[PDB]
Amino acid sequence: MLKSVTESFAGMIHGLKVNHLTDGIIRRSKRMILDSLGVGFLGTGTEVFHKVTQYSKIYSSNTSSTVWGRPDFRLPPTYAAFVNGVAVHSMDFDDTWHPATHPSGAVLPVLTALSEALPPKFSGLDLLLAFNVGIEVQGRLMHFSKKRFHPPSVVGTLGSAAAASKFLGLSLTKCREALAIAVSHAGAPIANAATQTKPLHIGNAAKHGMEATFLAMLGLQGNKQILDLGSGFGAFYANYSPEDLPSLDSHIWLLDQQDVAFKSFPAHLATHWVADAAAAVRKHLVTPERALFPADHIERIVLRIPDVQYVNRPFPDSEHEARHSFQYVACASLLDGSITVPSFHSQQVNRPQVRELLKKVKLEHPPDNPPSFDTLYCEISITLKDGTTFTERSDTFYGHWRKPLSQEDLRNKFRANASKMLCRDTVESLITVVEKLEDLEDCSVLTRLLK
Amino acid sequence: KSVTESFAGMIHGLKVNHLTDGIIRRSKRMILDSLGVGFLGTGTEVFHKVTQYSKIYSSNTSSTVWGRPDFRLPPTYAAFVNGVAVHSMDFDDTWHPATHPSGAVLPVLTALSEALPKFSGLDLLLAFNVGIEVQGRLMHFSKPKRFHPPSVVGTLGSAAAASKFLGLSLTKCREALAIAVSHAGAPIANAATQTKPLHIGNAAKHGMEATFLAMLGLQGNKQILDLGSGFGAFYANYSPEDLPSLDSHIWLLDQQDVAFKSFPAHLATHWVADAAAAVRKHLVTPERALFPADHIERIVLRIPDVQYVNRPFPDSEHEARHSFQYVACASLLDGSITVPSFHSQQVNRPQVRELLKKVKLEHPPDNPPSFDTLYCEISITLKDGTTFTERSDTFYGHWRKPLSQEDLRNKFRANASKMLCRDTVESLITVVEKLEDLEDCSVLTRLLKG
Repeated sequence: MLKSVTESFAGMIHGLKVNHLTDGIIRRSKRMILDSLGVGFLGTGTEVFHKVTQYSKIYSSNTSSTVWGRPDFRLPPTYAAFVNGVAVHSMDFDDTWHPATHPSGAVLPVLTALSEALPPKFSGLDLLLAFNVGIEVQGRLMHFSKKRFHPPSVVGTLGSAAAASKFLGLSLTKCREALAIAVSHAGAPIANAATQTKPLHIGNAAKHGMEATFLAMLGLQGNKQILDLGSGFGAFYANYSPEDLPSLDSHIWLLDQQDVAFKSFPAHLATHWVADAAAAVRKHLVTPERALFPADHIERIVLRIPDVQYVNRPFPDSEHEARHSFQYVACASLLDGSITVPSFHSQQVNRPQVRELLKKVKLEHPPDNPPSFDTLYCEISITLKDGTTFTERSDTFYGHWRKPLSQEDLRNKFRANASKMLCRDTVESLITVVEKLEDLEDCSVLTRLLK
Repeated sequence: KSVTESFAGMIHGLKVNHLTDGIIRRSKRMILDSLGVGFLGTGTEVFHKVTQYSKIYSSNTSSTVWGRPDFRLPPTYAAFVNGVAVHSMDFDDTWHPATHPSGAVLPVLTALSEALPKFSGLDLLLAFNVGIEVQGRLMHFSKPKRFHPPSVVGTLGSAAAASKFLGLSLTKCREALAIAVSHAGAPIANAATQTKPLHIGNAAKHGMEATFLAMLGLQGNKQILDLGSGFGAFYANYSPEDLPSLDSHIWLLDQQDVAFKSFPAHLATHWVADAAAAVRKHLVTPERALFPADHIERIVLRIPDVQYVNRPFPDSEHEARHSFQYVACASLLDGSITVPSFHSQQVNRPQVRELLKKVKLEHPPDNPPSFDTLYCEISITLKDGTTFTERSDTFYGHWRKPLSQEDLRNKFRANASKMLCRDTVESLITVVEKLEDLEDCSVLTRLLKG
């Protein structure tokens, strides 16, 4: 090895310049940014967001950065990134990568908060760089396994520090300390990822990553081998296998070889397969002449699906539980003919006709279906009361990186998510600003529109 | 299933009724000692760095910053920088199983009292002892360590402490613990660096943050403490256990006192310094008062293999703090080991470096790395062959030979020496020594600023 894994990361963060950007990234990185803002503004209406903003009200006295959807209220950059990151992840509506993590929410709120609170204009190319440095570090730390911690709390916290560290031009040595100090703020046990605290893992990753960067600039030191030791960053890994990063001339961003998956409805990405296969099998059982789902004719529905038992909730009674329910996403798809934001509202999840369809669903876990967003599939077999059986299988859903979302489709998702919180003018301007970020001379024109 | 609820039930159920004069006594010593090394901790470079950062929240003036009336912070970040001060010099409490429990609990409560009827010194004492009890119980759930214990249990100690002090619902005390879990757990590698004090500062802050969020209705996992995918993820072998009935409950602090340090360094070196002083008395006289370093052949220190304290040649103040070798020789040369002994200019003395080169370590098979059992033997062989041997199984300060009150007060008086005038110092001893009878915690918090 040329040097330690830890220094390899400090070198790449400090070294990567604007010229290192690849066209494919500026493209996919712009899709992620508008998506995360859209789901973020939609998240500003959730109870989780209302709770973290109320707490954050004790630091209001510092009015440096914007709080999305709350122009009556400003916060220091650390807690602006905290609550905005929470809103991004508040509904499980944000982007999803491979290996599995949600990397945009932990990075973007940091850079927008930094640009506002900071005084030397900053380029849109500068923002895209720091953002893609945050995305890159998360993906490469992700491959260090060869279960216990929620990856967003782990890789996101460092991804956050990396993004902030390049955005503010820290010395090579100081980007190293920012990574090390962030490691002490990282690692939330994954049991809490199954509760309404899950959004805070992303908000803390953004916040703590920034905090670590501030302390790095003030001279605080961490372990100079934090990424190389099992007693360091590897403590979060069942089995740790770190690897130094390639030279910059031989550097291929992981975002170039692996796009992100974008969600069409706010729920666990595993259910997007269930939704796709449900929409297909549904059109066998309804006609223009018999337009309501023939639930009475049904006897048994089975969802062939990997054993991600976090998503195995056959009788959800809350908005949060239905978001991670193989069963409900299918039943609501079969009955409503669609599955969108309002499908998860309490009023809809406890519909009597939904309850009765949930009684007929059993989960099958075929051995050829591993729990990986890059491999898994959903097969749905519906057996009528008379005996007839219908089966439909979905290997890919519209939104997955194999079948990525259109640009207009992703633009109309954003317009629907920003609908309640911003007027038409602001919505369309943000689209134009984001769609051509590289050409921007001053990040301020974007930050302005966020309020 | 039950373990998480039992914790929430005890936190919520423990009343002033259940406080025993044993823990009230041992608690007031921890409160004074930690206040002491906090005030002294305000002179550390690490404390200056966290304060410089925490000034972005300066706008909120709800809680005091020790040693700096210059500015005030919101309680979350007052407890943060004050906790950092308490562990900034490795001078604070040490319990068994090994952790530093006061630093994660005391800055929490003092900040809360300041930032918001009355709170009696006994309300504070109860909140404090709950925070300490919770830490000890979670420490007893393990059967290669990767996480620094203060950042794991200390964070929950802070949450439980603040949850009691603010009278949280039973269900909310549970959520405050569950939220705190997502804020806990620092890899132990950073415990060997300048960042370690922040583990205690974040334990205090995060525990308070988790308490504030639970108060607003936020919820975590209902069985975070029962699961290996929950709080167990920080343990190599997690074995949780329900907590006893409050009728059958015995405070862990009633059967296990804390060790109090006499000099700012890893507690393991206190055995070495104890033995180093007992052998020194053979090689110096009133007529020959200086240590005859040139007449020594080698210095054998029989000591548990705590490789973090194995630093034969420290060149810094932070490294000498965890050096079997330096503490030993500094005791042999100066005939003492105190706060100034670790200053950079003392560590890099030429004679210190020449004595260090005569030191060799031995790891006896009967010397396990446990503060409750380990010992230090020291054998000095002169150049003429004569060998002097002395052994320290317990040192003055250990829980087996605790510090007297007056010694603990004089340690406090010496630590607050620089930040407070003597009158405030003596006042602080008065108030704390009689905190049970205190009517309002404001009397205590005022004196913490000058």
